[PDB]
Amino acid sequence: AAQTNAPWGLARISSTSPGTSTYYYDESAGQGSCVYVIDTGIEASHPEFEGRAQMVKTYYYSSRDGNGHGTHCAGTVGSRTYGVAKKTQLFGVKVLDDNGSGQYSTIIAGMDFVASDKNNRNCPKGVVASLSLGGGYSSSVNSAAARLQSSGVMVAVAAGNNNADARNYSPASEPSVCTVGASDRYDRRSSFSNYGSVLDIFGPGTSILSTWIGGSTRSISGTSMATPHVAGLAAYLMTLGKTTAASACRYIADTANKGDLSNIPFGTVNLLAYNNYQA
Repeated sequence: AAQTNAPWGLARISSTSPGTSTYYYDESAGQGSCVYVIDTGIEASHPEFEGRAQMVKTYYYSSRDGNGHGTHCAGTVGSRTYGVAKKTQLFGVKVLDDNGSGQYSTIIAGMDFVASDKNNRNCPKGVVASLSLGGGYSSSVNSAAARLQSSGVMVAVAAGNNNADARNYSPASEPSVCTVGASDRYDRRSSFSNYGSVLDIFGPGTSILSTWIGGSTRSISGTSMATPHVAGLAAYLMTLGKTTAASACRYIADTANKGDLSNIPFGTVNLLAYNNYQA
């Protein structure tokens, strides 16, 4: 399949070179998989989701996304126009309030919710979790992510937007999960992107166009934008049967575009997510 005039991030993950605008992908499109978006919520009524998105859990007075961040990430995972896996199912878990903030205990409970709730869902191709959030180091937030990965859920987390070593940030510093950095359309490391040895992969993160609340769209930047690219790719590769939840991050690193990114600090891998699709 080919989507003309796709967002630059979608065209990048299916390209060996930057500067293209057509997203190529197998038409399975993540059908049969499920991706949890652990964020501020999802505006499920957005027509871009085509009824494939729904809120399954909230820790606040409403499950509605009154922020736009969680809707934007879910749009990058599997919206029809701005999504990597255009046929996956999206389950919203609102652990962040409408200001984008949330206590670590609530975030920890949300990860343990996904660990159990996936047994209540129909995901024969596998389950993915997309964590576009982060804060200071916390061994309990890290261990909640390891428990989530250990249960058979591909956990993709943001490296962080501190332009520092992600070792001092959770759940970014949890080694068992997939820590994702951000790059821009000229294959440069995003000026805000965290780095370090804990990073597993890079994804498009600067000026990413996706859904927004109010049935609208907008373009924002952040490692929180690169994480849904990897998560959607994992649900895409898992539906194709190319990998599993325990080995998706390793498989994505193995098939990534190598050495194409600039301003990658010494010790940080120079890998860019790549779906390896041949039309």
